[PDB]
Amino acid sequence: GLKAAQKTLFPLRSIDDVVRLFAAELGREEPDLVLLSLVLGFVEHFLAVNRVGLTYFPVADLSIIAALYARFTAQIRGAVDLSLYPREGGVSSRELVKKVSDVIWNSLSRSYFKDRAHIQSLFSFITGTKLDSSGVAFAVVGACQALGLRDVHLALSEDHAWVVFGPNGEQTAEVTWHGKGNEDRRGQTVNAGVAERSWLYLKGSYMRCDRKMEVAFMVCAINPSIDLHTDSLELLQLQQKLLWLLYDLGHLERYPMALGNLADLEELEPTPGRPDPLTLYHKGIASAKTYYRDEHIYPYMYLARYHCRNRNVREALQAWADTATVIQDYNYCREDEEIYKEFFEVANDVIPNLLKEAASLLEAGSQGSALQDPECFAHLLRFYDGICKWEEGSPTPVLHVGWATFLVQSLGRFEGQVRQKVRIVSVPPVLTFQSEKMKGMKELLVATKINSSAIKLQLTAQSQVQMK
Repeated sequence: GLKAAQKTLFPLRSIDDVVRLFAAELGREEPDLVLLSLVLGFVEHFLAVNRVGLTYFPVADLSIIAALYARFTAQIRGAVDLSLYPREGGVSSRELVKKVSDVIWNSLSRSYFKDRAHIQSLFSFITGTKLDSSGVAFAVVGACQALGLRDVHLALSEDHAWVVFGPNGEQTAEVTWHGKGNEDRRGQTVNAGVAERSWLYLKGSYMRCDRKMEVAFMVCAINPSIDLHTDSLELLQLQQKLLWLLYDLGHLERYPMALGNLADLEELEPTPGRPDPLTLYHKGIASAKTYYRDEHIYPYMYLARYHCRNRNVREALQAWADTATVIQDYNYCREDEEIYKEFFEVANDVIPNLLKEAASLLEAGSQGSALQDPECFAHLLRFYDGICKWEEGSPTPVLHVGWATFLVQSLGRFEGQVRQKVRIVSVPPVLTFQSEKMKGMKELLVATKINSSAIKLQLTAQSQVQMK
């Protein structure tokens, strides 16, 4: 049951009332994930999914929220019999975690589109019997909290979610699906994925949430988008206020992606007296370096995108070179295709467009241009070096000739006299290459006219030219 003290702020009549509820829950022993997710899902439904009749804020009456809460706790209590799964030592068993995951799974609609917006919350689970992948993982954690299983917590990589549990919180279990058309591993550890050094499991440097970070996850999971062209200003404001609440309490310290989300929101609508977006992007990077062995990709991607939106070519290139410096120490594995797609888009779409405009601006007499800065050429080379190194040792290749066309184009945007200024130094501006592909490219990088067939051959598996 909801406790009397959790009920005193209702009805929630505004954004600020929702913030007060979050503040009150975060001041408790254990914030109530089920309560909080139902409230966010309710207000998201009436602010983004169906705004018919909206005049200011969708008032959340206790009767409505308590009935939804009852629908959730009744299903879980009815379907999970704890007596069948004795808690040896005040911690949960793998079989109990599997049973909770099965209860959530089996409740879902038989067929639906899993990539849809607004299917992340317990409100969606109860009212639509629909959840997205990470929403299932969150729902398992919320169900386990409702059952009294204090040791079950959300684990997060940059592209997946699962749970940790058991003695010392040591154990991992898959509870949801990943992607589309991958091998289901529900009930299993994540140790094989850690051991193969895939991006999906971050070499083990994934997030282990406490209950406060699970609150942060649901706040990051708010989706303000009404349609392809329109975001809810109300939900943007709510998400931003809740993220500042979490920030002030210390609960974003170990949550790089939340810091990037908050930076993006500040760029859209700055809050007076708060840190600038750039400061926040750098805090996200610092969080990843401090708590996650600098093994995360997205802190640098967030930064690079900010610089790319502000047409700061130099700083954008630097940040994408830093993204590649992280990926180089991974193996490219079968379920890592999201980060492959991201690197492909940066190399083969975003950087080309940025350099195309820089070339037009140089023609018009720009000063201090990235295209005249050898340190920016060095960043471009370091980006490709990290992608080539990533590929080394990987079970699946990364580069192909479709990348080569864009590499040659991008190289050519820098004049030979600029390119010549970078010194590529061996172990045992200056740049050291880690990848064997780039080390073999070195001479080709300073010619007045780039040799395109030679570059293609060096970047790719191809080793012959056409016969005729």
